[PDB]
Amino acid sequence: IVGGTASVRGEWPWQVTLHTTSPTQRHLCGGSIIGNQWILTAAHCFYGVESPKILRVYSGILNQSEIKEDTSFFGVQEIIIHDQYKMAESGYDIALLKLETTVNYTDSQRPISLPSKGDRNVIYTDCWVTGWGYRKLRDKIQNTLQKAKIPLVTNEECQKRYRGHKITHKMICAGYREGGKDACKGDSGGPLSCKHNEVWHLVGITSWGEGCAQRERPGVYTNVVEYVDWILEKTQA
Ligand SMILES: C[C@@H]1CCC[C@H](n2cnc(-c3cc(Cl)ccc3-n3cc(Cl)nn3)cc2=O)c2cc(ccn2)-c2c(cnn2C(F)F)NC1=O
Ligand SMILES: *[C@@H]1O[C@H](CO)[C@@H](O)[C@H](O)[C@H]1NC(C)=O
Repeated sequence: IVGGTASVRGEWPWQVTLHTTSPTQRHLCGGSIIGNQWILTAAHCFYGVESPKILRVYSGILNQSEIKEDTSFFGVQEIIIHDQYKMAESGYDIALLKLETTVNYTDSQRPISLPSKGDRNVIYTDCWVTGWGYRKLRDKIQNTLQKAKIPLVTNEECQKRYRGHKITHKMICAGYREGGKDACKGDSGGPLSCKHNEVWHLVGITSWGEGCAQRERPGVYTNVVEYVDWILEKTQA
C-alpha cells in the first residue's frame, strides 16, 4: 500500500495473508474471509501455483513476523478460478479458496459481507484498501498490515485513463486523481472494503493498475457485486 498507515490488531478481521510454501514459504497475495470455509481472492494469484497443497491461509495476523512454525493456519482443499479468466486486465479476476476446515469466528477472524445486489450502483464513500504490499514500485513486503482510504472513480473516468484496456462494468476503479495512495506489489487479492450503514462490504478485489499511486492512474479492482451469483454457486457446490 502506497501512502498508507499501520493497522491495529483486530481492525481488518476478514483480511488474510495467503502464503505459498514452494519452493520456500512466502506471502503471495491478500484475500478475504467470506464464509465458514471460504476465502475470496484474485485469480491471477495462482499463475505459478502447482497445487492447493502448497497454500496456507493465515488469518488473525497483523504482522508477517507473527508467522512461525507453530502459527495456526488454514489449509486449502480446492482453488476455484473463474472459468472466463485469462489475465487481470481482461477481467474475471476472481477466485475462491475452499479451506480444509471451517473457520471459528472471533474478533480477529470473521467474514466480510458481500455487497448487497440492491446496492449494485451505490457510490460508496468510506472505502479502504489493505495489505502487506510495497509502499513504492521498488520496495519490500511490509511487516504490519497497512491501510489507505481511497475514493471510488467512475468507470467513465477510469476508462479515460486506460485507453489500452477495457474497463468493464465488472471492474471498479479507485484512487486519487492527484495520486499518492493505492495498492502496490503484494496487495493483490486483498479487499477493497467499504463501510456502508455500519456494515463492511467487500466491494472490490485488488487486481491491477499502471504503476503504483500515479496521478490519473487509479487502481482497478474486481467489482464483487457483479459476481455474487457466481460466488453463491461455487460456495454451495
Ligand atoms: C503472483 C502474485 C501476484 C502478482 C500480481 C501482484 N500485483 C499486481 N498489481 C497490483 C496493483 C493493483 C492495483 Cl489496484 C494497482 C496497482 C497495482 N500495481 C501496479 C504495479 Cl507495477 N504494482 N502493483 C498489485 C499486486 O499485488 C504482484 C505481487 C508481487 C509482485 C508483483 N506484482 C509479489 C507477490 C509476492 N511477493 N511479491 C512482491 F514482489 F511484491 N505475489 C505475486 O507475484
Ligand atoms: C471450533 O470450535 C469448536 C468448539 O470449541 C472446536 O471443537 C473445534 O475444534 C474448532 N474448530 C476449528 C476449525 O477451529
